[PDB]
Amino acid sequence: KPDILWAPHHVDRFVVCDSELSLYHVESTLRLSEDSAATLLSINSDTPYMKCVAWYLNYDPECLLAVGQANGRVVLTSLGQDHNS
Amino acid sequence: KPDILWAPHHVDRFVVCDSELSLYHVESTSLRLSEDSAATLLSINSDTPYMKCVAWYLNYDPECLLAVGQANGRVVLTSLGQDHNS
Repeated sequence: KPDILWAPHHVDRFVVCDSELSLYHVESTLRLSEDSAATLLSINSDTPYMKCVAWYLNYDPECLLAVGQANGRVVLTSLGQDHNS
Repeated sequence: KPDILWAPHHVDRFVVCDSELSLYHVESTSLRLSEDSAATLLSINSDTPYMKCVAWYLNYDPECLLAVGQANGRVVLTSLGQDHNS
């Protein structure tokens, strides 16, 4: 069941949940809308065949979305290129 | 068989290959490679679990691209840098 998640602190951050996860940031004008353009930020497939999706309430660290495996092995990855999140 | 690789155009880029690929940039002095050197991770990705083979591009454009070839035989060309104008 694919779904799109929005950042808790950013209303212009777009996400997608599929076999290879991808993230995009909304920029005014892919062509999301007539006056909107979609530009991807980071696409990673570190958790193939996703099981459960969760998000963190805390502002930091950013790009905090939870990824779990079919065997119950959860992966906690941050999409933003943060050397010191 | 994990192996350590470096970028063909950048010398400050260091990579360690595993089930979860780690890309780091060398900065003067985070991983402390030497006494006066620190390496900061650029991104973390594990798009190729239980991988067997990998390679790298022969052109500066695009950069930060390495092969992701799993045991199933599928060849995945994934780029780890902040890809915007490939």
